[PDB]
Amino acid sequence: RFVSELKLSKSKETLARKQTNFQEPCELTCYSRVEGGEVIYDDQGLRLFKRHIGEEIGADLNQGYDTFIEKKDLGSEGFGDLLGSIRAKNISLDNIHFVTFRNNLNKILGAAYNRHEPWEMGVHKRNGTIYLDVHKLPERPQSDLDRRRCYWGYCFESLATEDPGRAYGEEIHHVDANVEFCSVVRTKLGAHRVMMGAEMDCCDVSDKGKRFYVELKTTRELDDRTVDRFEREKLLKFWIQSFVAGVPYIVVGFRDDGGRLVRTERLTTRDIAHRARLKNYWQGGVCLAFADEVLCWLYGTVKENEDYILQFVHPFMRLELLQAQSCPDAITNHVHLL
Repeated sequence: RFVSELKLSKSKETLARKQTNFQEPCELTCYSRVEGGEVIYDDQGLRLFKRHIGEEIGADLNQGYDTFIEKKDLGSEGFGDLLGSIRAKNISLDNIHFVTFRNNLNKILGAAYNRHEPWEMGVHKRNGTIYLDVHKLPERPQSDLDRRRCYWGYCFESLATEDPGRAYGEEIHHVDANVEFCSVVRTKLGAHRVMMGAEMDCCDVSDKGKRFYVELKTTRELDDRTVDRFEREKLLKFWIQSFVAGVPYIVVGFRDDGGRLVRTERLTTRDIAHRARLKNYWQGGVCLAFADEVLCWLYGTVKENEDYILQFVHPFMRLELLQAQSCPDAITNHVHLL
């Protein structure tokens, strides 16, 4: 059942000196999951950023919690939508090395520094393309308080975006976490071409007419006991996620323990990595060099028509590739339709 491992052997100093090519990400298509659950291969669902979000300081992020519609775990069925959109737009996978939700790339890049948060994904090579399938590890069921905390983030996204149907002084209500927009993005890390689905929070448009995505995050306001993890861990995760999909801006809402919005930051993805490198908190290049080793190892080791699990678990000294017992139907069906 153990197939191969990759040891976190190289020092960061090794990797920090290493230059890794990364193709500027390019959107090829997109899709929207609308209320009720229908997926449409267009941008209906893409929200516009509210530039004056900074004027909403004091907002109660609890507003509308009692009419919130919580998100459904769809699994590899959700991956079927991404794959469907790729087929529909005539994006050729013939020489694409990896196809995945962005979530799995976040995990691979993050493993250069992450030594506490385990993960697993499915690995399924078909017709020369490795499909990475998100796996959720077993977790205790969420309490209402946990749900309320997650809702504060959804509430912030609604506050930070334009809604033409929202009347003057109208509160946020009937937020539905099942409505989402996904960008299907092309890139290449080192020698390996990648197609990914990236869930995008909203967009804005430049003075010169260019559309770009903005990521919207919510987190607890900082204190002496939490600031280190924010600088070293949270901001690294935010940078990874935006960088790999070519997202240039991240707007962060800071909330208190009651759910009131107390502060906002409008960050530039490039600037986050710049500050971190100067402070020697972390280096983006280390993540890219590490990820390049991972993808090389996978493409070198993963067999055509096989099913594996790739995991990163305690003690976080190696990635482990294990033999798996099945393949998601979303993937099988996609391959048949090709």
